[PDB]
Amino acid sequence: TIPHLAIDPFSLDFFDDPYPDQQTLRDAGPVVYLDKWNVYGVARYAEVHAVLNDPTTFCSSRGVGLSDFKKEKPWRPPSLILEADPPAHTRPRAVLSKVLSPATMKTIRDGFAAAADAKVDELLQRGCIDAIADLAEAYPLSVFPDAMGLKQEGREHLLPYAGLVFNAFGPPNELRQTAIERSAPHQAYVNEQCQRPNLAPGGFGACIHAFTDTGEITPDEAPLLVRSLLSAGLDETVNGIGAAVYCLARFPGELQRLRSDPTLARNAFEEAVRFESPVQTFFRTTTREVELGGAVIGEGEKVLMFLGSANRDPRRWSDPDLYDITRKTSGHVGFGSGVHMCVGQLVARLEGEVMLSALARKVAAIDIDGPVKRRFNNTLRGLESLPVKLTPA
Ligand code: HEM
Ligand SMILES: [Cl-]
Repeated sequence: TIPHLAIDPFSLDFFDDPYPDQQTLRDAGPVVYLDKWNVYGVARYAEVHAVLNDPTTFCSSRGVGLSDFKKEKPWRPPSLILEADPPAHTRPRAVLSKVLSPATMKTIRDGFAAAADAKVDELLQRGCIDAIADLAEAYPLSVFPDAMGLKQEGREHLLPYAGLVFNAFGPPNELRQTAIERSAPHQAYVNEQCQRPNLAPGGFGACIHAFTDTGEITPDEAPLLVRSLLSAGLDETVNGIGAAVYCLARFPGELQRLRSDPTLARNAFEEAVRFESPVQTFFRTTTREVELGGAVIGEGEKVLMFLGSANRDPRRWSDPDLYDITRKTSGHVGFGSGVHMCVGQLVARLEGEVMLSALARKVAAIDIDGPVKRRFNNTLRGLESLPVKLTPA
């Protein structure tokens, strides 16, 4: 009663144009089996949302990648937050919630906004820039590592470690194996910077250690929690910002709208997160036999949630493939949903908004002026290079 499909959602051919295959996955049925990897898939909005919000049956403590931690050893010690279920998840989640709090956003908003304005003006002096290297990547690298309190030495390891994390959620294909193999220098840099003497006071990493006084986390838990913030955050925001510029380049009406009302910058970024879904997929593992979309799934089965597909499901979204900066994005699952919803979402929206605000106020046109290249990752969708010509306002 369950349709078996041969689509490999982690194949380069898939990454290059996933949307036809995502309609095939949605329309085949509410639950599919992927014979290439022996996992269940859900690609419609309603089932993805249901799985995300049913953590006791669809757990994360057995890994949110293909690998099942009950069967194989994780390639690194499990995240205390992403790879945990309630109640073990609860206290590290509260710490990160507070470290990346609304109140915290007040402390960094002016520095983050200033860097974004400065960068767009710098790029407007240039003309043809790569919207990935020069902007999507350059801007987050100029604000987040400082906000973490990271030292200068070794930052060259930061993007490699992020790309490795998200490749590692994937199946054991060449992308994953290449990433994991000879990754020890990236792991060694990160693990060393998770130690308290290495984190500048007042930054995110030092504030995590300062919570060890409260009884919420123990001193030995703090370095792994800091690791979360050296794992998440950078790559997804990079891809999301690069996607926004791309959409603003491909939908010029929406740039003109945003120019006429820069207070749309925040929803413009949220809509870019829905439209691109920089985090395409996460896994759950079933804790029991469960009925989902009429199919009975056994215990200990991997379930692949297509977040990006769920964000373009026409059963939920009008004109899902159109970028609409006045769309009401509420309910999109590009940040997840339920107990695990992105705890770093205020930092991403902040970086995204202030960059889109900078563009809204200083830029009149964004014209693609060179070969566009995709960046391939088992979990993340984003561009490798986007040559554009910025016309000053
Ligand atoms: C556009 C940017 C981002 C996207 C698309 C994104 C995506 C996601 C998603 C889909 C989840 C839920 C994972 C799951 O349910 O298994 C998640 C959780 C998480 N995110 Fe983000 N994220 C972004 C930015 C950030 C930032 C800026 C940070 C840190 C400052 C961050 C840190 C985390 C952490 C630590 C978790 C684990 C939360 C938990 O398990 O409760 N992310 N992210
Ligand atoms: Cl590590």
